[PDB]
Amino acid sequence: TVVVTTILESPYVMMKKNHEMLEGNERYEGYCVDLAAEIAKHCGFKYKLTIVGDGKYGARDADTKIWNGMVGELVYGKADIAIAPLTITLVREEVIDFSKPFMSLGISIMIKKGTPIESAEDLSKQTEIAYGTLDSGSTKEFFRRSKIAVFDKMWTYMRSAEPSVFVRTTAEGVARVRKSKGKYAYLLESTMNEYIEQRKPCDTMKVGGNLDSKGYGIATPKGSSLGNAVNLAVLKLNEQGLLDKLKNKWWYDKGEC
Repeated sequence: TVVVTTILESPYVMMKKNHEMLEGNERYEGYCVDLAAEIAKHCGFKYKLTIVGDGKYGARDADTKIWNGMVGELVYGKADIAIAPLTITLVREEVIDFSKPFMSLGISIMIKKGTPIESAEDLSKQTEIAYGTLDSGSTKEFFRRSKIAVFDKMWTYMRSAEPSVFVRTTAEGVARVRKSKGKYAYLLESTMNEYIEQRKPCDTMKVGGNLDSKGYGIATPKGSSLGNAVNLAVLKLNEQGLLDKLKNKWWYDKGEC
């Protein structure tokens, strides 16, 4: 039985309230739960859905040289495959294999409805409305390393802004937009932005084009017997229009706005 590691992140994987009365993969619901089923069916394997032990995605601690999250669970043999909103990156790709992307995404802007901002350039041009990113991670690093004039102006502002514009968690950045009366705009992944845009109170809005391009891929260890088949299944699902049906289902058909 293939051990699938994944993470509790809405709308990808969610516990079904009455989960104790249920068993196996039946305790979970979400985009990645439906995805796991399509992939297992098309790869010819039976599987068990497990939630990553430390609730993390996958990062190598520079001091201990130890991978945490779903990446660590693959690299240390705790799970066979990771089917979750796991971004395809160069550091992760050096220790594990990724399938072709099953979903695209990129840095975007979240505003509370009514704030006069339509782009990153609009943000870069003013001071009334504060803006920031998660306190540690790719989005913060993106701005820190950017050579693009607008994104550099944005970095010069954010690193020195007081009170701090950086937030400890994604939930805080979202709550901060909602509670700041339009004086705070949040920089996060487009997938999370558009998901929140379809959740009550329906007071948030995604604006502007994406600042970069990333993708979530399915992960397997180097030399995995699963690697080849899962990659072909991802391509086949996209071509049959299934990934789009799946995203629409979990983001819009189940929308509240």
